[PDB]
Amino acid sequence: SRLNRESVIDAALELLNETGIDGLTTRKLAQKLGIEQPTLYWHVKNKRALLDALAVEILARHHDYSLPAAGESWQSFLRNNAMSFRRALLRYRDGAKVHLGARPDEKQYDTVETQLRFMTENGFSLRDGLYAISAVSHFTLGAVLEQQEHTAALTDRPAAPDENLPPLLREALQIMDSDDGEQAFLHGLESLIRGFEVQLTALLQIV
Amino acid sequence: SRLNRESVIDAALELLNETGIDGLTTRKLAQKLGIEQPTLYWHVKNKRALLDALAVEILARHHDYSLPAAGESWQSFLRNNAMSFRRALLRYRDGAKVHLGARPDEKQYDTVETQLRFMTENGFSLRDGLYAISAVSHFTLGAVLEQQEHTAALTDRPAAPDENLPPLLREALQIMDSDDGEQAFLHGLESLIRGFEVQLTALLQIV
Ligand SMILES: C[C@H]1c2cccc(O)c2C(=O)C2=C(O)[C@]3(O)C(=O)C(C(N)=O)=C(O)[C@@H](N(C)C)[C@@H]3[C@@H](O)[C@@H]21
Ligand SMILES: C[C@H]1c2cccc(O)c2C(=O)C2=C(O)[C@]3(O)C(=O)C(C(N)=O)=C(O)[C@@H](N(C)C)[C@@H]3[C@@H](O)[C@@H]21
Ligand SMILES: [Cl-]
Ligand SMILES: [Cl-]
Ligand SMILES: [Cl-]
Ligand SMILES: [Cl-]
Ligand SMILES: [Mg+2]
Ligand SMILES: [Mg+2]
Repeated sequence: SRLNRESVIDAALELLNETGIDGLTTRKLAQKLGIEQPTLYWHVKNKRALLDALAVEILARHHDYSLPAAGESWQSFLRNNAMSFRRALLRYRDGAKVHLGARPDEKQYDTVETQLRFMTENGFSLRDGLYAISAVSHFTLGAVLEQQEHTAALTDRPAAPDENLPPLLREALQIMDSDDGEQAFLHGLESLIRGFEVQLTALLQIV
Repeated sequence: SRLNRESVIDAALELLNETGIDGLTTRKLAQKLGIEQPTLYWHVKNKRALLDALAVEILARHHDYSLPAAGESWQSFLRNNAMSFRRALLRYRDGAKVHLGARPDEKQYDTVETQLRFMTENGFSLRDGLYAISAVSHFTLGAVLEQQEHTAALTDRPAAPDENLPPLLREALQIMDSDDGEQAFLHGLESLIRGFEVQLTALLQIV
């Protein structure tokens, strides 16, 4: 079939949903596209190049809140940003593992530079704005990785028997399993953002 | 060599450091131990059982702050807990990916039940105490996963050229690369803990 960059990415993303990241291979990608392995190699040199490409394109296609609204508060920005990033990550199987494989690509430079600029324009030092940005990013990635890898694990083997589960754990597992960890995520996100505002407002005060 | 549970885990942990999680296989484990594949199978049925086992034993051996001190504040507990968990995760290559592969094992039930009990005894509902616990866990796992997967990626291929890197990103990457993300982690951790205290103290007040 067609092997322009866009069509190769569509095919790889389709495969990632069928196989997960551990089982995606350039060999299965060639089979999906109806081509021989040496033909694919011209286009895609190895799995790492593919995964670097997917990490960028997933956000390009599906992460719609990279940039703040005109007049948006930094608190509202981090909230809308984190929600949009979580969604984009959860859209593909093993999405958070796909993202973690790289730091900002050249194609993202403009976007992430503006993010950093925006924090600094709202009273943060670059260092403190970068710590806020990183905290949000990592909190969100860990939350999504736990969701996703819980699915992976379950398809091999069932959860343990609650013959043995003590009461609060039973109840807690039932709690993290009533939605797809959204409540836990949104509650933790507000905690994080307030934590940051307390720090920013304190200036040089012992706090 | 010896194939009691303990010696099998020592050998697998040694292999994980040599190969990383993606490349650890029951075949290379058999070679390390000097045994045939069918002999290993008696002891270790597949990679998933092995990885579930490693996730538990890494914390059993190297995570020394699972439980609060007598009279410790919940704020001090979450801080010491998170620091000890980060260290235990960073001790082995791809440690955070090893952990994420499962939820609490039966062998951990007693520990994690006590953690949940402790929050509830310090003014949190089980739901809010579980959200604090989860937020900390996920923040810490994301921070460690990013560190570790940055190493994995670099061994394939170099970071991009700063011919193109805009100024704040250059400076930010230089910032997340001056220690092993410890400063960013400790700063975000204090933000998270304060965020939680603001929430707990507010009770029913609009906040
Ligand atoms: C500033 C970026 C950065 C700086 C230094 C080291 C890094 O590894 C990064 C990133 O990887 C970032 C992301 O991945 C973003 O998710 C990122 O790339 C992204 C985006 N493309 O819109 C975001 O929305 C960001 N968001 C907070 C989750 C976040 C970035 O802000 C950073
Ligand atoms: C309460 C546990 C839990 C509840 C519901 C769903 C879960 O997936 C979990 C865990 O996985 C926990 C951990 O992994 C701990 O890291 C966990 O197992 C652990 C430990 N063994 O000492 C910790 O120190 C915990 N810490 C906050 C990082 C954390 C646990 O509190 C939870
Ligand atoms: Cl075609
Ligand atoms: Cl073509
Ligand atoms: Cl021996
Ligand atoms: Cl033996
Ligand atoms: Mg990133
Ligand atoms: Mg866990």
